[PDB]
Amino acid sequence: GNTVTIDFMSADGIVPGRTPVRYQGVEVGTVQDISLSDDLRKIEVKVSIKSDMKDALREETQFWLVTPKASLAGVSGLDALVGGNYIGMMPGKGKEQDHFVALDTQPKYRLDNGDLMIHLQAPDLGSLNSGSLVYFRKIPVGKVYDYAINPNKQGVVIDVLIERRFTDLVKKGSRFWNVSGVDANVSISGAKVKLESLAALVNGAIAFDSPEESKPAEAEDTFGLYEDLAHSQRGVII
Amino acid sequence: GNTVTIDFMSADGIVPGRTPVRYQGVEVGTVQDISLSDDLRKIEVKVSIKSDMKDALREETQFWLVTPKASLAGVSGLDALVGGNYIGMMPGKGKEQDHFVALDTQPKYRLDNGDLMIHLQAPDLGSLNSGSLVYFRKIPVGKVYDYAINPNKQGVVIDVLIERRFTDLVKKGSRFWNVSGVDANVSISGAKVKLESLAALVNGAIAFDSPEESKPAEAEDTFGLYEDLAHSQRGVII
Repeated sequence: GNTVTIDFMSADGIVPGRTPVRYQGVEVGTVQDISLSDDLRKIEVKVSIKSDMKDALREETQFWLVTPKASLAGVSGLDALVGGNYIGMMPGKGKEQDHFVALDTQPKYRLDNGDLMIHLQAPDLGSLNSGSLVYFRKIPVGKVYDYAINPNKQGVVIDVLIERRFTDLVKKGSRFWNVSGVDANVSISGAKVKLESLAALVNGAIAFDSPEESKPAEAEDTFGLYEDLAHSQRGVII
Repeated sequence: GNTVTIDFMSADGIVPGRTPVRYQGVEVGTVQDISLSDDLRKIEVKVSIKSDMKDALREETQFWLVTPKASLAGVSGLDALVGGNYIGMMPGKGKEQDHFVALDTQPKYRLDNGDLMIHLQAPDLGSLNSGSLVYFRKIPVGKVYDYAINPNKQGVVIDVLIERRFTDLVKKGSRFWNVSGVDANVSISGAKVKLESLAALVNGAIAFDSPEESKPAEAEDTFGLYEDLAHSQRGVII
């Protein structure tokens, strides 16, 4: 039980009843009070944090509000059936600190649990949301972690998170393609519309290939994200 | 704990149990009583507001009822799963005041959080609701704040709210277009119906472009809202 003041932009989904401070999915703190400061729409939020984290609480502790994913219940308007909000934290070396400014978005993935963190470069985001799923042989072996525009305004950098035991799958010569939405073709002498993937419709997905003989890729290696399976066919440009 | 009387038109969704006064998303007050005044269907609502806001409570304090967004659950009829109502406030210089007349709609966005507040001119509203989403490279970088008919009866002015870090994207030579609803084409020698955007179907959306070399637009600069991506193609009129 302590008093930690964090300044937010907008007070949406933050209740003094149940709004936890989930450090790595662990309920550490609990929001106690929400007060307002009139300058620049400043929102002073008082939070009671446990004792061992309070000794770990230092100046380079990044707070950010966490909002639920873009879901079918979020677009339908069922605000009582989606869930609730929380805030996340990442402490650093810093100094002793009580007054904190919250961050606008999620920080970069820094911890090393064995998982692989590679970047994909697409001309636009497509149907991919944060939390969309990554397939190999239609088996979920990871998920899209974040997305951000590169300093040139042309592209979008989408960085994914392959699971630890599946890092062997990713090679230097892998090609990643986009499988999201439904494509229905009306063809001559029969129009075969087959529905293969149901989870990719609502949220979006990325599949990938693993070549035979190549070194396993690592350490934020970039990849082009092709828009379709037919665009990711190997071959020789003529 | 105080007594503040506000006059409303219709008493829908206002319960003495839980109806807060959300100033900038902060639960400041709580509705205590709903009584009726017979002239012109006047509804006197007694509200208990906290002490510091009561010292901030002055004559130029605009009150308005807040109703949930036009959603799929709002059109389906699930009145128990959408949510609840509240009222919002904006205090001004004014004078000491107890008796307030509520406002019919949301006031104009006056505060400066760094966000950008620009106007769009469309011949009709289209599928856009208040709270529909604004995309750049299919990344949500803002939302539609309000919509209102301009003094000439021809057009609708839709003013949107670009986020603070994405203000660099908007230029003077930007073109905004409408991506809302589904368009399904049946074409010769194959009919490729591809479903790209799921969130735009229920609520509506506006995408935009950023040109290469132009000054960044600011300070409520107007823009034409094209109805489709093909209508917002650059080129030379012949």
